[PDB]
Amino acid sequence: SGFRKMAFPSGKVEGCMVQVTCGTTTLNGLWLDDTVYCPRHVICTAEDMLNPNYEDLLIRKSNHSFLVQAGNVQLRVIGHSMQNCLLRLKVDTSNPKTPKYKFVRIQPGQTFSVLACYNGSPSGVYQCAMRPNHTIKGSFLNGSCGSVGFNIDYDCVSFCYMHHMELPTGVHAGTDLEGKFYGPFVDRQTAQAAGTDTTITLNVLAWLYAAVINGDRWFLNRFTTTLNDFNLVAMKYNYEPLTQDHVDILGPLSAQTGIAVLDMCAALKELLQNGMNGRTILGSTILEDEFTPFDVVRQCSGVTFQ
Amino acid sequence: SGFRKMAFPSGKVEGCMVQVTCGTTTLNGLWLDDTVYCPRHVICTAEDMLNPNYEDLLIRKSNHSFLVQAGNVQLRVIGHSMQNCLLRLKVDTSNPKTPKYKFVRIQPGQTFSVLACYNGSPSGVYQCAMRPNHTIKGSFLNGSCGSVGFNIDYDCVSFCYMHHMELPTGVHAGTDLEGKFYGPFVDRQTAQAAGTDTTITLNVLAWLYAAVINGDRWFLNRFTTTLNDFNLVAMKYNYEPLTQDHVDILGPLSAQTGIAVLDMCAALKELLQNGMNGRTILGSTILEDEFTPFDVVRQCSGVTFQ
Ligand SMILES: *[C@@H](CC(=O)OCC)[C@H](C[C@@H]1CCNC1=O)NC(=O)[C@H](Cc1ccccc1)NC(=O)OCc1ccccc1
Ligand SMILES: *[C@@H](CC(=O)OCC)[C@H](C[C@@H]1CCNC1=O)NC(=O)[C@H](Cc1ccccc1)NC(=O)OCc1ccccc1
Repeated sequence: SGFRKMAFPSGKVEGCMVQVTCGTTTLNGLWLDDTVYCPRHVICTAEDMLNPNYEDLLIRKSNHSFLVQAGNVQLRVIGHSMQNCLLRLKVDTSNPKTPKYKFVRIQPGQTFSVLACYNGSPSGVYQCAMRPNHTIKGSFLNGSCGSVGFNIDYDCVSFCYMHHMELPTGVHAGTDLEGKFYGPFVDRQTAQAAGTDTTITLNVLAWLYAAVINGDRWFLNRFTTTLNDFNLVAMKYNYEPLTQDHVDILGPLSAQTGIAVLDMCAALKELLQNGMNGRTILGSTILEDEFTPFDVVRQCSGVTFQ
Repeated sequence: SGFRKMAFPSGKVEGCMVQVTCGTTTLNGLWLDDTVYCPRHVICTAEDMLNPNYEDLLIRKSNHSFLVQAGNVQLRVIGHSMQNCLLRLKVDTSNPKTPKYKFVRIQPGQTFSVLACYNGSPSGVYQCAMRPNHTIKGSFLNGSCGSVGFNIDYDCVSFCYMHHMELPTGVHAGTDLEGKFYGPFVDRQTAQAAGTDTTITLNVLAWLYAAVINGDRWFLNRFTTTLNDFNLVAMKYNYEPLTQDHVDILGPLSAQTGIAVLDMCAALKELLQNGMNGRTILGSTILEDEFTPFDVVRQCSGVTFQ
């Protein structure tokens, strides 16, 4: 029993973190095989950041412009190239600790583990959802750029995030491991701000199922809803519209609990309209939206506490 | 910016997890140097668990009664001994991945990272507080026993918890790495239940400081309180009495924010009495008590957003 925001074990990622320095700027890099990946803004100074031309800044650098440090060992850079908003630095040594890995672009609403890192040294690990507005509610300070997000499937690490910036609301923006930003953000100084966010309806439903699996049914009701009538309520409460695809995704959880998806939707509608009346669900006084259906199946018992 | 429940990177611990089997019972062990630590209940069957005599059960075992598996490698057991509620199994191989480590008995209110493990294979990591009633609100299923809790200081792992049982309320109980239970619990079947819990006042105060460091002051007020008058309110709301020692511990956070501890106590008193009026603190609608003053200093900027 229990239900916690749970990250993946970080060991396979820790063995990949290095320090990258260009001029007076130091940040984190990701060392896989003989390549080090890092944010291209490592080549910028404070004043470059307003209007940097990365092509022009980079052509002025040699390989020996870059210092890469893995633990106490210096890795010699033997090639470099820009890929979107990242740099790919070729080094003289293949990382002996390279795990089986993939690069994946995660979708909004999906979750991943973040390994916060400073000066090539991992400091902490926590779980994040990719918000509908393409930001994450992370926890990052100066020096954290190049910290990565990932999931682990079997023993394969799926890297999905590299950290680049903080927005005015204190939320975080970054790229996939091909250097493409999540959301409309750019690695320069603009008045850029997070768009309006929405609650991840599919995740809220998954977590209600988690609560039933773990033995709690207080919030259920005798009613059902149509998808469309549910969505009229969702619009009112700034929830994402529910789709048939989301309904299908919830099949396994529905089957394990014996609660039809649209019946669970009716329960959610009532919670939205009436509140929780001083009660909790899985220890929470609010409706949680940062666990996916996958996260629920991963963590909960496969046997419902009936 | 941001503030998350953050675990320590788990890599140094992952390299220590193994599988221990006795008869048909398999659970996790912790392999350090040439010793494997695991819950002594590995030697019990289902029916033993009501009234087990561990001395009598253990004397009936040889070294080859125990199978230890590290990844795909079998470790031969060459000695065994009981220490309180754990077994210490001597093996033929020293763990090459043994980190610098200590065994520590953590105190109530303090936090640690848990590496949930099944069949010797780490599955997830999350942060827990040791509750005043000596339980943790973990997330554990069958097969999770022998999973460990830990903190990391520099590169030294301080192991502080090994998992043994779940109580009727769905919370968790276990031992330190000397095999002594936290709380009055025993590794047998009794009607044992978690005692009444209390909110960790020192942690709530620390987190209010975290909120000010991160830029939010909405909940402060023009008032002060005496320690004793604060404590009359704390009793009413099932909060731990605040002590002068707790006041002293909050010195650094007070200094960084310019808010005297007893002034922060007045703010807390008002929040308890009036509620939060639909507002949030660090994203939370409730008063959070699972971050210590140490956790706040670890994660927050050393510069207050004034
Ligand atoms: C990572 C690099 C860094 O530390 O550079 C020196 C400040 C850093 C992460 C950022 C720092 C505080 N919290 C975070 O998540 N990124 C930046 O500082 C980033 C550089 C950049 C990127 C894209 C566009 C423009 C600039 N700048 C940035 O995030 O600006 C907002 C900010 C900066 C510091 C504190 C709060 C907010
Ligand atoms: C670890 C060992 C195990 O899996 O044994 C087979 C069930 C397990 C952890 C426990 C399982 C569900 N959630 C957990 O945290 N511990 C036990 O099962 C433990 C053995 C024990 C220890 C001390 C005293 C008596 C028995 N028994 C236990 O926790 O009983 C309560 C329980 C068991 C299963 C599900 C829910 C509650």
